[PDB]
Amino acid sequence: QSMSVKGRIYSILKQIGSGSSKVFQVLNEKKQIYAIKYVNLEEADNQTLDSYRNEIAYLNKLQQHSDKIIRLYDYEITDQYIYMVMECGNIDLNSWLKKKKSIDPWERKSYWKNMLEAVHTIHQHGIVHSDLKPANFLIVDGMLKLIDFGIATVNYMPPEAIKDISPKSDVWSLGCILYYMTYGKTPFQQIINQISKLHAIIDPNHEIEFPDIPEKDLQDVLKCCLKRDPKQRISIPELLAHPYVQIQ
Ligand SMILES: CN(C)C(=O)c1ccc(Nc2cc3c(cn2)cc(-c2cnn(C)c2)n3C(=O)OC(C)(C)C)c(Cl)c1
Repeated sequence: QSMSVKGRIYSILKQIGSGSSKVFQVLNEKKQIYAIKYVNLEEADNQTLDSYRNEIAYLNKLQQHSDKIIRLYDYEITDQYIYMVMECGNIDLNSWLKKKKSIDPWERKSYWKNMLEAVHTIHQHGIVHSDLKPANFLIVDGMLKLIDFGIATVNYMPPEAIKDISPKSDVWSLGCILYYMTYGKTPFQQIINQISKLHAIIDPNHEIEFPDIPEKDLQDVLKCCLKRDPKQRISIPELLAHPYVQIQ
């Protein structure tokens, strides 16, 4: 029905998502829209508690560094609950890609720069996500914004994570997300048996297909991102200077 976060009252309009936490589309006293995430802490161990405090801390610090990280306006933390007041975005990248059959080569490129800016910011603060998927990015006024940092599907899993993990592990993952926006399928979507899928990702003999596309610069980015040897894989600062990201 309604909720209070640091003196301010908010009215629920819809529930966006939901284990111990629930996300809502809310309204303040000035009828301004936000997204409040309520976390129930009643049955949470110290390890869980610290992980939650660590993502809020990072979310707080990184606000000041990039507009490609979701706005955290305010928050209320007690022993029983967490209330996080954030900006409301239109739709997450995953749901957006499920609905949208095709993708505009310009909208894709714009969303790509956004993902690199967001993931580059977290790298600059010693964070490696490791579990990057489209469900982690949000569309906020024609801009992709990173929703979480991995502190609190297997098609996006880097080969090095399975062989046993660095900022290059997030490169593989982003590379898979762009491969999806380019080819409508992730590189190992064709394999259903999850065990066999994990083998294909780490097997260098399993030569990933890259069909001929009109955007030669885009095909190159995907080849550079999806190199099984992390030492051979392209970095984010290099990706940021690629002709695909920088040229019209
Ligand atoms: C399929 N879905 C549920 C949608 O079409 C959809 C997706 C996203 C939407 N907006 C939205 C979702 C949001 C936020 C802000 N706006 C903030 C968050 C959030 C939670 N934790 N952290 C660190 C950020 N958030 C969120 O978690 O969204 C999902 C439930 C979709 C994953 C809205 Cl209003 C609808």
